[PDB]
Amino acid sequence: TGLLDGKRILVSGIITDSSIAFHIARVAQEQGAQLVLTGFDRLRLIQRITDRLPAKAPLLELDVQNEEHLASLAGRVTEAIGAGNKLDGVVHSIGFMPQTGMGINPFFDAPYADVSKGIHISAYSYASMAKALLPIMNPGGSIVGMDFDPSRAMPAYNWMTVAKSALESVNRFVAREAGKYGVRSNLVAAGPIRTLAMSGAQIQLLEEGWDQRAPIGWNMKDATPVAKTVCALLSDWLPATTGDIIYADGGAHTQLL
Amino acid sequence: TGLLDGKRILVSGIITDSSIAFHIARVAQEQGAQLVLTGFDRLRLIQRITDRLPAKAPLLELDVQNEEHLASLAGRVTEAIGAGNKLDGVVHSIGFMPQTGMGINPFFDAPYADVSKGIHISAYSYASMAKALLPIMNPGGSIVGMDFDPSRAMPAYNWMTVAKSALESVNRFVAREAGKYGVRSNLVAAGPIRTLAMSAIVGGALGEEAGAQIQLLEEGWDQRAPIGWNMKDATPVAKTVCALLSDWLPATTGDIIYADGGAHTQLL
Amino acid sequence: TGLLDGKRILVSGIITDSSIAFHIARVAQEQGAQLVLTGFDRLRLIQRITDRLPAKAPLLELDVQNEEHLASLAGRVTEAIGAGNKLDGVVHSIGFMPQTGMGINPFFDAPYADVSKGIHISAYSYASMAKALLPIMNPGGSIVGMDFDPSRAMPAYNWMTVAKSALESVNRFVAREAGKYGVRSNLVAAGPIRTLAMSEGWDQRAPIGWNMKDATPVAKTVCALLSDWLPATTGDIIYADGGAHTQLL
Amino acid sequence: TGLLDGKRILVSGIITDSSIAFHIARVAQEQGAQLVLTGFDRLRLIQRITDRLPAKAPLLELDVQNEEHLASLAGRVTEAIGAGNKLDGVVHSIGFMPQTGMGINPFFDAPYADVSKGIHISAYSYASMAKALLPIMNPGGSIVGMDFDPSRAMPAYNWMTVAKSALESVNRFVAREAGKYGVRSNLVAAGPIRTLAMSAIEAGAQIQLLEEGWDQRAPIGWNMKDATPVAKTVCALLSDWLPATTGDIIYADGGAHTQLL
Ligand SMILES: NC(=O)c1ccc[n+]([C@@H]2O[C@H](COP(=O)([O-])OP(=O)(O)OC[C@H]3O[C@@H](n4cnc5c(N)ncnc54)[C@H](O)[C@@H]3O)[C@@H](O)[C@H]2O)c1
Ligand SMILES: NC(=O)c1ccc[n+]([C@@H]2O[C@H](COP(=O)([O-])OP(=O)(O)OC[C@H]3O[C@@H](n4cnc5c(N)ncnc54)[C@H](O)[C@@H]3O)[C@@H](O)[C@H]2O)c1
Ligand SMILES: NC(=O)c1ccc[n+]([C@@H]2O[C@H](COP(=O)([O-])OP(=O)(O)OC[C@H]3O[C@@H](n4cnc5c(N)ncnc54)[C@H](O)[C@@H]3O)[C@@H](O)[C@H]2O)c1
Ligand SMILES: NC(=O)c1ccc[n+]([C@@H]2O[C@H](COP(=O)([O-])OP(=O)(O)OC[C@H]3O[C@@H](n4cnc5c(N)ncnc54)[C@H](O)[C@@H]3O)[C@@H](O)[C@H]2O)c1
Ligand SMILES: Oc1cc(Cc2ccccc2)ccc1Oc1ccc(Cl)cc1Cl
Ligand SMILES: Oc1cc(Cc2ccccc2)ccc1Oc1ccc(Cl)cc1Cl
Ligand SMILES: Oc1cc(Cc2ccccc2)ccc1Oc1ccc(Cl)cc1Cl
Ligand SMILES: Oc1cc(Cc2ccccc2)ccc1Oc1ccc(Cl)cc1Cl
Repeated sequence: TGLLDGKRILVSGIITDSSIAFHIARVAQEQGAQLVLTGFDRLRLIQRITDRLPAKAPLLELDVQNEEHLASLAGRVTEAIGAGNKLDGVVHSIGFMPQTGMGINPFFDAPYADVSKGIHISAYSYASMAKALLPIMNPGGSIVGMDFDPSRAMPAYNWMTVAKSALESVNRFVAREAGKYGVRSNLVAAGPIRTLAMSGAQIQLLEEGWDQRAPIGWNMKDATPVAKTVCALLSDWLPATTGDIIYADGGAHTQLL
Repeated sequence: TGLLDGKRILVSGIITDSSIAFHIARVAQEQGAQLVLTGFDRLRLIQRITDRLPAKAPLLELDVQNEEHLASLAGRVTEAIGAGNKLDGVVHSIGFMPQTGMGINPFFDAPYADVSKGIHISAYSYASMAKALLPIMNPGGSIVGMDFDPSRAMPAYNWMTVAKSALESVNRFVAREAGKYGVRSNLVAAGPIRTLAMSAIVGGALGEEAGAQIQLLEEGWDQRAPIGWNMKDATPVAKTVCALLSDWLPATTGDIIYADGGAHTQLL
Repeated sequence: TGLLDGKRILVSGIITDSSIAFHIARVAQEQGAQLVLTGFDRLRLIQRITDRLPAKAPLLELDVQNEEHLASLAGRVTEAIGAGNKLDGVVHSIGFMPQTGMGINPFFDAPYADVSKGIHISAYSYASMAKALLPIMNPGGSIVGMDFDPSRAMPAYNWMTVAKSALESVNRFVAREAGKYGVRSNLVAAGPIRTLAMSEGWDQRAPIGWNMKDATPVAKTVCALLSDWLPATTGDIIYADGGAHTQLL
Repeated sequence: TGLLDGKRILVSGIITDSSIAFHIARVAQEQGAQLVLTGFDRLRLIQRITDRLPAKAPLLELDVQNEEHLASLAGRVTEAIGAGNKLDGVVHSIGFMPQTGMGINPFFDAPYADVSKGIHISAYSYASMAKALLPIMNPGGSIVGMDFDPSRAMPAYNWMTVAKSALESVNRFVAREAGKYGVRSNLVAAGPIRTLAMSAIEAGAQIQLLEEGWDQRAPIGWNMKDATPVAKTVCALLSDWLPATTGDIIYADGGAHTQLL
């Protein structure tokens, strides 16, 4: 069996065992993929977190704002997977916005320097990651990013909403590039998942609306249905979708109430 | 293995071996599913087409406009799959619109009697298949219909575009009903496929504009599609459909998956 | 001054003085438009209602399901407005769904005859009115229908939601036909208005608030679209809902 | 009247007489509006240009990346219009992307410094103009910004497409802030118009085919040489005739975005 049997897949964004990335990595492994992980800040500790996966996997450092990590990244990856092998899969699960662009902070009070850093990490970095990895990607491959539906405004999400609108744009253009390698590019738009990144009456009402609107419910504490949706895109069962967004959100975005 | 291993699935809409429904059925059978097939009008002929599938599947008659067939459907289905068994999957791959409502024929000249029948078969029937069959679906099941992106108008497709807009709306409401059974409901928005459904409309426009426009409309897909589109090849859409029938999209209902090469995400 | 100064405008859909169409007509007449009105079933009663408007307007019978009514409409309208005169504007503010397709009746329990009737009246008729009327419209003219955002499923609205999705599709093909005459076609997606038809936290989502008792903001939007001030928008939807549709909460 | 009779409206973005801001301001003055104009770099020649408007109007300098222009903006406006007088309208008609993110330059080779610059100016400044000007806006006012439908990717527009997507998100959050003041915020997504910014973005031949393409898809047709249907739409949203719409987008594109072909 194995939905992802034989596939070599890069997975960024594990920071804890609650990380959406951690769960994509797990399910991908249960499904036959061989993975290469990347980690941003506390490599020593991410290494421990990743020790908890069903199988071992190289772990490389990637600070998505660091030019040098980006230039060296294709090279380091081939070393890890064995020269003469390419990636079949890439998962961008990275995101950041300064606190001032975030929750209770006045929307107008977030300075551009702060807005720019968050756009850098959350939006521009999807393109730079694709730039780095596409030369080492096989035909029939799949790049997947993580998205939270920015098509309407809402409390707290603030300038991250903006960064996700930009990310959706970037996705459409990356797909144009990836098409040349016979590679798909897509976003999974997830419901709220109880994560290190997630984290008063505003937020609660906002997050309660998923389970309510979703004809099949939504569980903020279960990352697996979103993980499976990501693998679905990494697999050969969505061969004809690109520059697109799959909604893994219990159907919530299709229901007014 | 078997993406659809052990799953029992109803596939409607086979009329020729080049039907999207034919190719959904076959990929499904290749992936371990056991099928029930429904066919509309020329059953003797359809059985001959369905004989060409790699595995046995029983073939029931279903005129979507016939209240008795829909009434009898659930029972006839359970007869075929054995009592105490239920479907995990249902494929609606059916569509009709009179000549009047399509192609070279002026948009304003389609009488409502014709549009009505088009929308009956093409949009309403989605809800009525769900009504008939949800009673015999397992939790975690999946209903899947076929769409052609109606978000923008376009030459020739005319009143079928109006049908598909309605379908998309029915799909969101069907998702609400189905959610109570642990069942998903989604559509696949396929790019254009060399099926036989567009044929007479194509033949009629041969000399005129929108014979040309249809060709240009059609050929724009591969142009926009950042990974290309190939109208002779139905298997990328059959796969996407199976993907939705499987357990690998457990969090999506009321929704539309575009199997179109990325075409709808690009302006050119 | 007078946004609609000199325009000649057909308004359908008045049944009471709470009707969106009544308010569209009042505002339009306040802005210098001269109107032709159409009424469905209760014409003596409707004349009673339309006497309450600032000015006079011929009142013509139109059952949108009656085909001989459609065939005669344009001739009847040209007698109303006089020889050599044309319509600058058409307002379609008609809708209907059997109770079977709505509210509390289980979605699945609506017979197709009921659904098909609601669709004929609420969506196809936008096309047949456009058909009947475009040959007597001026270039620069404007056809406007009423919408309620069916992009997402919702309680109660049920099969009207479907009829509206249909309507949105028809508008876009109506726009292709209308452009052949230099005419625009659009829809106004309104927030809920306490109307005959009939009609909680819309005011919530709306950044500028929403008053279900106030038809005027929507009537005004319809008028902006009949005017020369949106000369480059067609096959489109303008949202007169206080911005509600652009906010998750 | 005078669609805009007696209204005080600020218009940014005039650089030449083929500018979309130039036509908005001209139409606005034709409709009875009293204006205050802002200009970016070439202020002396912006003054020559605005001398070509139907009525004279105060010109202020505003570089949207200059925090002190923004801090003083309100004061200089009130002083331009007289104390105790507030604005009814704000028009954001400004954008920039460095060439690296902007045509045949590969999409992947745009340095984030260049992209961040274009986003600052094309998207972020919409919010920063609202923050500065809302404290001097009357209830019932309108803020309007300029858009180009970025819902689908396309050749040439590149990272500017990404900026517009962000703008659209920004617009909906400004609507939230503006609402508290009784003020609307909305974008006009226009079809292509031949402005300094269009050139650029060979040259002549791609334009003729864009002119042709857009015109065909548009049910009411499209003339890239004529800004006045777009200026009118902006005046419509500045007027009292669109009182129930914010956080939104009005397409003045001849309907082209509604048609596949
Ligand atoms: N959790 C949710 O409800 C939610 C919903 C939809 C989408 N998303 C998106 O999913 C993705 C993963 O977030 P999460 O919810 O798993 O939170 P998380 O805390 O688990 O992950 C955030 C990750 O981003 C990484 N990161 C930050 N800066 C980086 C940089 N400079 N270079 C490389 N990596 C960097 C961090 O290391 C961390 O692994 C994000 O893109 C997020 O916006 C989250
Ligand atoms: N072919 C394409 O390019 C394409 C693209 C997008 C979507 N679609 C959709 O795919 C679906 C299948 O179409 P296709 O292209 O395979 O054409 P097709 O001719 O193979 O299928 C149409 C099917 O609908 C059936 N049908 C008609 N009336 C019926 C009724 N009264 N009761 C039961 N069945 C009835 C026909 O018997 C036929 O099998 C349709 O919904 C169509 O709109 C097709
Ligand atoms: N009021 C709201 O909250 C709301 C919101 C969005 C859209 N709309 C739409 O606006 C339009 C007007 O509805 P309303 O709210 O003014 O209520 P209304 O009851 O005043 O309007 C409905 C009109 O449709 C007419 N009609 C029904 N069948 C007809 C037929 N066969 N031929 C000709 N006319 C026929 C009725 O006579 C009536 O005048 C409808 O399209 C409705 O869907 C209403
Ligand atoms: N021309 C078109 O086809 C088209 C189509 C849709 C939308 N738009 C949008 O319309 C707006 C106006 O563009 P245009 O086409 O009229 O071109 P334009 O060149 O005439 O005007 C663009 C303006 O942006 C200004 N600008 C750049 N950086 C600035 C800054 N730091 N501070 C203040 N102003 C700055 C320039 O001075 C110029 O006045 C832009 O936002 C553009 O994206 C243009
Ligand atoms: O993008 C996200 C979206 C959610 C869902 C959510 C949104 C708003 C209210 C409630 C829940 C949860 C986490 C998300 O990721 C991040 C958020 C902030 C930062 Cl700094 C970094 C990341 Cl990675
Ligand atoms: O829904 C469809 C969509 C297409 C794609 C296409 C559209 C227009 C031009 C070229 C190709 C092709 C066929 C489709 O099905 C039908 C069409 C008509 C009838 Cl009567 C019945 C069916 Cl099933
Ligand atoms: O389209 C409409 C929309 C509303 C606003 C509303 C929507 C949903 C929940 C609550 C209120 C109100 C009335 C509407 O028109 C009709 C509805 C039914 C019938 Cl039979 C006829 C018409 Cl004309
Ligand atoms: O936003 C725009 C959109 C267009 C329409 C267009 C798109 C693509 C091909 C042809 C025309 C034209 C000009 C636009 O403004 C700018 C573009 C670039 C720069 Cl640096 C600055 C501005 Cl202000």
